Amino acid sequence: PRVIVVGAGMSGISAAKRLSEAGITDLLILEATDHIGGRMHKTNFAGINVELGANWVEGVNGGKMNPIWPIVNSTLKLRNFRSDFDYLAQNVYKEDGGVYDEDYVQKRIELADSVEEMGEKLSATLHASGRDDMSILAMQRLNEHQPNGPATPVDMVVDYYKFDYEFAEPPRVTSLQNTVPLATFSDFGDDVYFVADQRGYEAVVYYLAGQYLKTDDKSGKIVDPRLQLNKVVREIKYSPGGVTVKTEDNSVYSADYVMVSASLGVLQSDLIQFKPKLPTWKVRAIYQFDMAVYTKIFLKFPRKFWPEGKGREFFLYASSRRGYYGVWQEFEKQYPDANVLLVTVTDEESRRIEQQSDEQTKAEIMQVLRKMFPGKDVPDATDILVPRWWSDRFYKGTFSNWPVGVNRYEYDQLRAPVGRVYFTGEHTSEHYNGYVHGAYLSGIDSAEILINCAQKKMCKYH
Amino acid sequence: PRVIVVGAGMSGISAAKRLSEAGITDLLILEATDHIGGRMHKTNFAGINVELGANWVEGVNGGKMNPIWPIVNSTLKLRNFRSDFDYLAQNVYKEDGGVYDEDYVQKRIELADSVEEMGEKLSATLHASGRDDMSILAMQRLNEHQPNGPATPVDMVVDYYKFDYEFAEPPRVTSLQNTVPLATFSDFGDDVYFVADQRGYEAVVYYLAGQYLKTDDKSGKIVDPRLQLNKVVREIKYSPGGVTVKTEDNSVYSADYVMVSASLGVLQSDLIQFKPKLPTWKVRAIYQFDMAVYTKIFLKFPRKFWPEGKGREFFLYASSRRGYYGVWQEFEKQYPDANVLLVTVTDEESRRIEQQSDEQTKAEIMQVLRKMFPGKDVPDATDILVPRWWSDRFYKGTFSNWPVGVNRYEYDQLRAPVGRVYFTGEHTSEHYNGYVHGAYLSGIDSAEILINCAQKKMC
Ligand SMILES: [C][N][C][C][C][N][C][C][C][N][C][C][C]([O])N1=C2C(=O)[N]C(=O)N=C2N([C][C]([O])[C]([O])[C]([O])[C]OP([O])(=O)OP([O])(=O)O[C][C]2O[C](N3[C]=NC4=C3N=[C]N=C4[N])[C]([O])[C]2[O])C2=[C]C([C])=C([C])[C]=C21
Ligand SMILES: [C][N][C][C][C][N][C][C][C][N][C][C][C]([O])N1=C2C(=O)[N]C(=O)N=C2N([C][C]([O])[C]([O])[C]([O])[C]OP([O])(=O)OP([O])(=O)O[C][C]2O[C](N3[C]=NC4=C3N=[C]N=C4[N])[C]([O])[C]2[O])C2=[C]C([C])=C([C])[C]=C21
Ligand SMILES: *[C@@H]1O[C@H](CO)[C@@H](O[C@@H]2O[C@H](CO)[C@@H](O)[C@H](O)[C@H]2NC(C)=O)[C@H](O)[C@H]1NC(C)=O
Ligand SMILES: *[C@@H]1O[C@H](CO)[C@@H](O)[C@H](O)[C@H]1NC(C)=O
Repeated sequence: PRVIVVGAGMSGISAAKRLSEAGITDLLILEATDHIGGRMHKTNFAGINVELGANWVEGVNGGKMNPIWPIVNSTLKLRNFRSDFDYLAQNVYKEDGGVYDEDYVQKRIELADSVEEMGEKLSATLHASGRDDMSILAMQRLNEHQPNGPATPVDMVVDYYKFDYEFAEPPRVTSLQNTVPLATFSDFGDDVYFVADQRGYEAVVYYLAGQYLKTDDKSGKIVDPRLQLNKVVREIKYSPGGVTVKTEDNSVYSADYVMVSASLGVLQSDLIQFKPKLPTWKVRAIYQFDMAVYTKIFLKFPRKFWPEGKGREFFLYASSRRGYYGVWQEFEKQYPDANVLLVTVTDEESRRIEQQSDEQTKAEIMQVLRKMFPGKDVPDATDILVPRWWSDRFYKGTFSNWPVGVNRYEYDQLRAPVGRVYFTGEHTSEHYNGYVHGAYLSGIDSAEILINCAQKKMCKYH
Repeated sequence: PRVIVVGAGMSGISAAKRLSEAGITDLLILEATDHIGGRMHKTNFAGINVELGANWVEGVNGGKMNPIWPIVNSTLKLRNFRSDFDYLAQNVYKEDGGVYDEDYVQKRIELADSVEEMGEKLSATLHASGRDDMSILAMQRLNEHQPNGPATPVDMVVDYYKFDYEFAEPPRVTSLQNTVPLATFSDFGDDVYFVADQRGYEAVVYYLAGQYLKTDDKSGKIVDPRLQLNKVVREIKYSPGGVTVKTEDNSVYSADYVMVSASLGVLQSDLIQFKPKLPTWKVRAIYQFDMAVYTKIFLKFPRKFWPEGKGREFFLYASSRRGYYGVWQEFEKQYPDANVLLVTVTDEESRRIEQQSDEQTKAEIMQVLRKMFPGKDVPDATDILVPRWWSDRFYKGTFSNWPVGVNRYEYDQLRAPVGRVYFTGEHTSEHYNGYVHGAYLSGIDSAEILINCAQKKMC
């Protein structure tokens, strides 16, 4: 059976790997860009390679082994460091200078955590259909008895750090039932390890690919003709007997099946035209789910002016404006020679910032930095890097987020195949949507569904 | 039966009135503040009275008569004016100076309206249980095929003026099924009339109260002992046999029933302790619904520097920061020669702003207006009024908003009685939550439910 796999990110490479494993080796993997890895992708910044996309193996040291972890920590030995959030309370900056009192912040953090813990008990009881779901925010109100959620500068940046920094949209839009507690952590463990290796976290994808695609003996570059880069799929026609796929350079390919691994943002954008058009139930499922954006703004400075030391890796800025340049990280461990800082924004701020110059963004950030460090002589960043994933037509965002309003059945419709067209990718991961491991496992699952129909002539889905 | 009514806003007054008409006259209305009217409340600013709360009669000229209308326009003849939004396309300002090309903006507005129209069609086809509901934003993504809703400054301010300015929260949190289309406009008509009368929109409430409460023959002041101001209920105990209500000043009253008209934000706050605690289902329905905040920032200037004339009443500021001081209104008709502007903000901006000084807010607003009218010498406002409804313990917000996730059944639970504890108010309105006519009809509906149960034992 010939299978065309659209996209060579983690899930498309993972899906193809599993099909190969089932002996389905007549494969054609069409990747839009000139490389594989998708959302796991590094870039040079300031003399070092930093990750524009995924940066952590999240969910480590728990009861089950996160399948990505061994690859990273053992097989490839990708350099990495466990992130420690224990010292956050000593690192929350006032809008107008200096940090707040540690004990005061610690109390606010413990309050926020206990609300979430009560949230997990409610969640366990909600009807499985997802019909009684509510936003994380509704749960926060319920639990603290207030007509609003965190609303002071400190509580809002703690809230932003707890939720938005993980999910990339606010609690008020996020599904309680599907995120608190979160399976990644319940299953795999609470820790997260930040990868900081010149080869890039994407080395994981190259590794998996090389397990079934031919590579050059001296360079180890993949040379298998089954992988074709710079091929942007723009049309998929499918019928009872087969499928035909066309790329922008006009190539046309045929197969028994197609496995689509493009992001939910790409599916929301209409880059790929389906013929016939996908069914309405499928179209609605696609638009109802959220594709979030998480912008990692790196900055390079001619000298250090922030704290380094125990518990200094992560720090927050308590702006009176929610989500305004709030979550900071310094790299004394990851990039010691560097002088780099990383401030993370998402959602509304991400869209605003992608739409303006990097210089304008640098200037807003320098204003924030000077306020945080009024006692220092804060030099201007000599370099800044603003990833623009939402604007990139091959991604249209960074990762899915389960919103209040998408029920269990609607989420199944988002993954469901349509004739010979199958879907895979992080947004199709039943319990790990939004993660590299979620992409990895979604690839195997989608492939298996396809294997069933193709090899076991079991084609009915659900 | 003796009934205690908590609060003398529109719904309390209205419910007490319906009870009275049913013969239930042994009433005790306990109001926290020193006056009746609640969310319909005026104040003097720059020598004129402007409305801190509700300002329009929304839904006029349609298939059915909005009950508030005749009272406003025929009974009391409060001075008012139809708002016309037709010229908006000529009044949308760029973040850094001047207005956008009118034809361009007019097309963005039509696109927005067309998307909403399609949402209305979609909405009509959603299962009644609410299982297919989605946010207005999800409908926008679906209808235009994008991974996001309005996202350029101009599209965002139009989006804000179309939804947040009505609902006080963004489309991404709002239930499509329960807001588009909106009953208030579908039933009562598309027009809205801005009330600008010195007696205040609140006159409507005073007139209602006066139909059954006693007032001084000279004064005209309500002097009925059944109305007690400055009574802040802090505790309501109930049993199968009656209820007891305690006030912050230590009074204690007893009755057969209690009708709670305090806002949803009040109920979400714990200012009133129920003993025993309300059931879990009630409490959940309460915290699930949203209590939105809409802040009307009035400003006074030594002279005008903004446009006046046909279509100039309403204008937008398209900041690249969504919802930042974006919706403006000038009062050439309402308050001639006063030199007052009104900029409206809600939700996140309302809470941030209520937490900072008026002076800080004034300064932010002056930077904006200077950006909007670079060609002018813009004087600093001489006076500013920043209402703080969210911060006010007796309101905790301005009006409810229906969030995605809540279905009709959970909404209905919000209105349900608990034993002898009845509830009324805008958040209990079957089809008009969030409005004055909604508080009005809610009072009558809640009262009739109590009447049937108490008097016919048909609960
Ligand atoms: C408990 N405690 C905790 C603390 C907290 N922390 C915080 C931090 C976290 N945050 C969140 C997250 C982030 O960071 N990131 C990440 C990480 O880190 N980790 C993980 O896991 N993850 C993440 N993410 C996500 C990821 O990356 C994803 O999911 C994946 O990767 C996905 O994959 P898939 O599904 O496969 O997809 P992609 O990659 O996209 O692929 C696809 C492909 O396809 C292609 N195309 C398109 N279209 C087309 C094509 N071809 C052809 N034709 C056509 N048409 C493309 O190109 C590709 O390749 C993340 C992400 C991101 C981005 C970021 C920024 C971040 C993150
Ligand atoms: C188509 N075209 C259209 C265009 C659009 N434009 C935009 C405009 C609109 N916006 C939105 C709305 C607003 O404006 N507003 C209004 C108006 O105008 N109108 C209407 O209708 N409405 C409105 N609003 C709402 C109203 O006001 C409400 O709903 C009502 O009033 C409510 O009533 P009720 O329910 O009865 O409530 P209140 O008043 O609150 O009352 C209660 C009472 O109680 C008391 N308390 C409390 N706590 C307590 C007590 N007592 C005793 N004890 C205790 N503990 C209080 O004090 C009271 O009196 C509105 C509103 C507002 C606020 C604003 C600002 C605005 C608005
Ligand atoms: C990540 O990988 C390292 C690499 O081995 C692990 O550290 C080794 O663990 C084995 C297990 O006992 C020891 O015999 C080695 O002495 C350890 N090596 C070093 C350099 O300490 C490590 O535990 C892994 N971390 C996680 C979280 O799995
Ligand atoms: C409002 O009242 C005036 C007073 O008679 C009347 O002329 C006018 O047509 C009324 N407008 C509406 C919308 O009823």
